[PDB]
Amino acid sequence: RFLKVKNWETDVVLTDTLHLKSTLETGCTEHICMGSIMLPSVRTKDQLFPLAKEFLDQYYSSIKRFGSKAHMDRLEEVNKEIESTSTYQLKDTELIYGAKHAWRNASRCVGRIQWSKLQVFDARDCTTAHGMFNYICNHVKYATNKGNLRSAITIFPQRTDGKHDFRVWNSQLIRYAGYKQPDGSTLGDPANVQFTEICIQQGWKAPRGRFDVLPLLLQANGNDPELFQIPPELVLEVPIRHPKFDWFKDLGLKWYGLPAVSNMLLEIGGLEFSACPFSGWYMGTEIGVRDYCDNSRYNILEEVAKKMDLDMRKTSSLWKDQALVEINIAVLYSFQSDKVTIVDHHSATESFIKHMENEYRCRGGCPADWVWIVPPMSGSITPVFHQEMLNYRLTPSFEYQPDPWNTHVWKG
Amino acid sequence: RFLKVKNWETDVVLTDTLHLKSTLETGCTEHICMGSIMLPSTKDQLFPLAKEFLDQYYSSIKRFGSKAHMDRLEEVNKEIESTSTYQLKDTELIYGAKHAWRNASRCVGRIQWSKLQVFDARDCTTAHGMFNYICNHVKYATNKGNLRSAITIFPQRTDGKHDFRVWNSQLIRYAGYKQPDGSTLGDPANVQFTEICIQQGWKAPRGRFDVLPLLLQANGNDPELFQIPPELVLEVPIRHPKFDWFKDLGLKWYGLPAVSNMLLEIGGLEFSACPFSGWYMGTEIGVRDYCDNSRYNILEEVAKKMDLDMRKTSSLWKDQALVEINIAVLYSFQSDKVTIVDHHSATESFIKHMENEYRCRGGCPADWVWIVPPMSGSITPVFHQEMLNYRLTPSFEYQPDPWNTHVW
Ligand code: HEM
Ligand code: HEM
Ligand SMILES: Cc1cc(N)nc(CCCCCc2cc(C)cc(N)n2)c1
Ligand SMILES: Cc1cc(N)nc(CCCCCc2cc(C)cc(N)n2)c1
Ligand SMILES: Cc1cc(N)nc(CCCCCc2cc(C)cc(N)n2)c1
Ligand SMILES: Cc1cc(N)nc(CCCCCc2cc(C)cc(N)n2)c1
Ligand SMILES: C[C@H](O)[C@H](O)[C@H]1CNc2nc(N)[nH]c(=O)c2N1
Ligand SMILES: C[C@H](O)[C@H](O)[C@H]1CNc2nc(N)[nH]c(=O)c2N1
Ligand SMILES: [Cl-]
Ligand SMILES: [Cl-]
Ligand SMILES: [Cl-]
Ligand SMILES: [Cl-]
Ligand SMILES: [Zn+2]
Ligand SMILES: [Zn+2]
Ligand SMILES: [Zn+2]
Repeated sequence: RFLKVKNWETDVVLTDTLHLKSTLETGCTEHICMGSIMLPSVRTKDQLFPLAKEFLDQYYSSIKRFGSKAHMDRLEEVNKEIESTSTYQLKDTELIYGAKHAWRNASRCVGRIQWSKLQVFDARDCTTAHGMFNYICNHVKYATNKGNLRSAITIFPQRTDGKHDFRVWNSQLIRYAGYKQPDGSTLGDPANVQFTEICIQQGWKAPRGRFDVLPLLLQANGNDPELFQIPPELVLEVPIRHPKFDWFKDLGLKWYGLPAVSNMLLEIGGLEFSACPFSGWYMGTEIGVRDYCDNSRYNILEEVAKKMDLDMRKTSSLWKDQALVEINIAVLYSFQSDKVTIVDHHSATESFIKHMENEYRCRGGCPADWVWIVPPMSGSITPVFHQEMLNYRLTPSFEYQPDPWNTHVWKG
Repeated sequence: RFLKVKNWETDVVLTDTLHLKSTLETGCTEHICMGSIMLPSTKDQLFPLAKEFLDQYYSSIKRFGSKAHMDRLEEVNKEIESTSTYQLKDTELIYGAKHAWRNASRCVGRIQWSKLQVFDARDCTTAHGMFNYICNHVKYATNKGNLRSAITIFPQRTDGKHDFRVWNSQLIRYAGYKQPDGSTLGDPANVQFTEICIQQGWKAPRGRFDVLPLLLQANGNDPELFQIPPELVLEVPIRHPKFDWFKDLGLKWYGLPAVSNMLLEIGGLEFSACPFSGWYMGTEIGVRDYCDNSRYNILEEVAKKMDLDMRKTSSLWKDQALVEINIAVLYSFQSDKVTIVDHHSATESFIKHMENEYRCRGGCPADWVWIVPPMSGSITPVFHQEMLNYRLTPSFEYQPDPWNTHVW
C-alpha cells in the first residue's frame, strides 16, 4: 500500500509507506471519522514478547545490527526475562532510542523537527516521592538553562502490576493554581481548579493569587502521593509587556517559560512508563491564544480590546481578532526581550513542513494530526493548513492515561 | 454505534445516534485517519437506494407505512423495472435538495438548510435553456444584495453519455492568465479553465478581475459558451474603514458564491448539474481568496502599506495584515448592503444549529477540518467542539472535471 498526500498551496505530492507499521486504533471506521475527538472512544506475557520483539527489531535495524549475534542474544535475553519475571528491563541505549521515538511518532506535535535532540534522564532507580522531587527539580533546572531552553524527559520506573505505579499527579510540572470563588468567578487558572482543590486538601497552603505556581504531587510505587514545592528560584517566569502599548504591562500578566507535560504514559516495547515528564519550549500561541484567550482559561480578550478601544458593539469589526494578534505580539516580544526560548507559529509550522518532507523521504512517512498541528490563530497563512496529513499510531508512543485521583486506591 | 461528543470550552456532552444511518465511506480505517485528505482517496442497486430515500421522505411527513407510502414504493419499483430509472415528484426533489445541504458535513452555514429555494430545471434540454435557468437563478439569489439561498437542478444522469454539466467550478469566478513574465494575472486558481474558454473561442479581456463566461453542457453534447449579463453580476469594491490607501489596491470581489461542479445524489438518482448558492462568510474572501499564496496573494503588499516590520515573522506582520484585509472585506460588503457573515457570527449559529440537530435528529455530521474558520480558529466556538464526520444521503459529492471525461 502506497498512500499519497497533497499540499494544496504547492501541489507537492508525497507517498506514505510508513503507515504499514501502524498499530492499535485511530478510533475511526469506514463509516465514522473521529479525527476531531480528543480522547480514545497489568499486561500478560503472550502479548508482551511480540511487542518487545517488534521494538527490539526496530532498535537493532536503526543501529544497523539487525540479525546480528547481539540482536539475537538480546531477544533471547528478553524472552527468558519475560518467562522468569513476567516483564523485562530496557538497556539505557534502548530507553533513550525509545523516548526519542515516542516524540518522533507523536502525531499532535508540531515541534518534532527537534526530536533527535532530547536529553533523557533515566530515573528508573527512583524509589520514593522524595526521590522523584529531586529528579524533577534537576530536570527543571537543566531544561530551563537560564532561558536557553533544552528539551528533556525524565523516566521513572515502569508499571509492574498496576498497583505500584509511579505518577506525577500534576498535568504539567509548572502550572498556576485556580480557585473557584463563592460568587462563581475564578481567581487564577480555571483549568486547574480541581487539581488545586486536591493540593489544598493534601495540605498545601494556597497563597490565593492569580499566578500561584502549584506544588508537585508525587506518587511513588503506588503509595499515596506527597506534596513538594518546586524551589521558586528554579521557576523562570516572564512578565508580559507589549512593544507599543505601555498599558499592556499593567494587565499584570506573566507566564512560566517551561512547558512540561507530566500526565502522559510512555509505551516502549510493551513496557509502560506511567511517570515520564517531558518538556520543550513554547510556541507563542499556546500562551497568547489558548492560555490567555480561551473562554475557560484566563479569558483576557475583552479587557484587552477595551484598553485598545476597539468597536465591541459587533463581532464584524473583528475586535476579537485584533486583540488576539496584539496579545500574541506581546508574548513573543516579552519572551524574546528576556532571552527565553520561544518560537512563533509561522516559524514552527515552516520548520514542521521541512521536517515532514524529510521524514517522508528518509522514513516513508510522518503521522500528523491536522486538527492539532494547525495553529489556533491565522491557520491558513501557515504552511501546514494546506498540507494533507495521515494520522496513525506508531510505537514507541505517548498515550493518555486516566487522572490518578480517579483510580488511586488510597492507603490512608 | 452510540457516540458522545464533548465541547471542551463548555463541558456540554451530546450523544449521536444519527450515525447509525451513515453510508458509503469516510476514507478512514481503524489503522489510518484520512480526516485531512480533501478528496475520496444499474437496476439492481437503484431500487434499494430509492427505497431508503422514500422511506426517509415518508417518515419526514409523518406518513411512514401508509398506503400512499406503499403505493409510491410500488410505483417506483415498477418504473425502475420498466425504464431502468425513475422520476422524483416535485415534493421529493425539494426535500432531497434541502437534505443534501442539511447533510453537507463541510458546511458551516447549515442553520439555513430549510430555507432553500429549489428551481426545478428538469425540463431543460439545451445549453441555451441552461443559460436562461442560470441567469434567473443568479438574479433571484442576488436580489439586489439581499441574498437568498438557491439551487437549480438540471436533468438527472441517464446512461452517463448524456450528462448535463456546468463546466465552471462556480457560476461566478475571475479569469487567470499565465504571463510572458512568468507571473499570473487575475486568479491563479482558474488558469486551466480560462485556457479552455479561450480554446472554445472566448475573447479574453486579459484583466485582473474578468468574470469568466459559462461553459454549459446539455444532454452530453459539446459545451457551449455564454456570458452572464454583466448587470446580473453584483460586485463589491474593497475599501477599509480606516486605511484610505486600501481602495488604491484596486481590489473587488463578487457577492454571490455559487458552487456549480458538484453532483447531487437523491434516492440513487444523480444530478450532475445542480448549481447552488448562498452568501459569503468573510474569511472565504479575505483569508482564502486574497491571502492564499496560490490565489491573489496580497498579504505582502498590504503589510508594506501598513508599514509593519516585515523582517521577522515574530512581529506577527502577517497576522496583522490578515486581520485588516478581513475587516475591509466585511466593511465593504456591509457598506454596499450585500449580505455577508463574519466567522464569529457564522460559527456561533452553527453551534446553535448543531445542538438543535442533536436534539431533534440525533446528530449532525460535521467535518472539523472544514468547519473551523481559516483565521482565529480557537476564539470561535466550533474550535472546541468535538464533531463526528460521516456520510448521509441525499448528498453533494465531488465528480471529475468534465474536460477529462468528455469526448468531443
Ligand atoms: C521543542 C519544542 C516543542 C514545541 C514548540 C512543541 C509544540 C507542541 C504544540 C504546540 C503542541 C500542541 C499543544 C496544544 O495544542 O495545546 C504539542 C503537542 C505535543 N507534543 Fe510537542 N513541542 C515541543 C517539544 C516536545 C517534546 C520534547 C515532546 C516529548 C518528548 C513533545 C511531545 C508532544 C506530545 C506527546 C503532544 C500531544 C499532547 C497531547 O495529546 O495532549 N513535544 N507540541
Ligand atoms: C447561505 C449561507 C452559507 C454559508 C455562510 C456557507 C458556508 C460555507 C463555507 C465557509 C464552506 C467551506 C468553504 C471553503 O472552505 O472554501 C462551505 C462548504 C460547503 N457548503 Fe455551504 N454555506 C452556505 C450555503 C450553502 C448552500 C445553500 C449549500 C447547498 C445547497 C451549501 C453546501 C455546501 C457544500 C456541499 C460545501 C462543501 C463543498 C466542498 O466540499 O467543496 N452551503 N459552506
Ligand atoms: C495540561 C496538559 C496535559 C496534556 N497531556 N496535554 C495538554 C494539551 C497539550 C499540551 C502540550 C504542551 C507543550 C508541551 C511541550 C513538551 C512543548 C510545548 N511547546 N507545548 C495539556
Ligand atoms: C493515532 C494515535 C496515536 C497514538 N499514539 N495513540 C492513539 C490512541 C490509542 C489508544 C489506545 C492505546 C493505549 C491506551 C492506554 C491507556 C495505554 C496504552 N499503552 N495504550 C492514537
Ligand atoms: C470552486 C469550488 C468548487 C467546489 N466544489 N468547492 C470549493 C471549495 C468550497 C467552496 C464553497 C464556497 C461556498 C459555497 C456556498 C454555497 C456558500 C458559501 N459561503 N461558500 C470551491
Ligand atoms: C463524509 C463524506 C460525505 C459525503 N457527502 N461524501 C463522502 C465521499 C464518499 C464517496 C461518495 C461516492 C460517490 C461518488 C460519485 C462520483 C457519485 C456518488 N453519487 N457517490 C464522504
Ligand atoms: C489539507 C487541508 O485539509 C486542506 O487545505 C483544507 C483544510 N481546511 C479547509 N477548510 C476550509 N473551510 N476550506 C478549505 O479549502 C480547506 N482546505
Ligand atoms: C474538539 C477539538 O478537536 C479540540 O478542542 C481540539 C481541537 N484542536 C486542538 N489543537 C491543539 N493544538 N490543541 C487543542 O487543545 C485542541 N483542541
Ligand atoms: Cl486553544
Ligand atoms: Cl485548548
Ligand atoms: Cl484557505
Ligand atoms: Cl483553500
Ligand atoms: Zn483552547
Ligand atoms: Zn478519520
Ligand atoms: Zn486556502
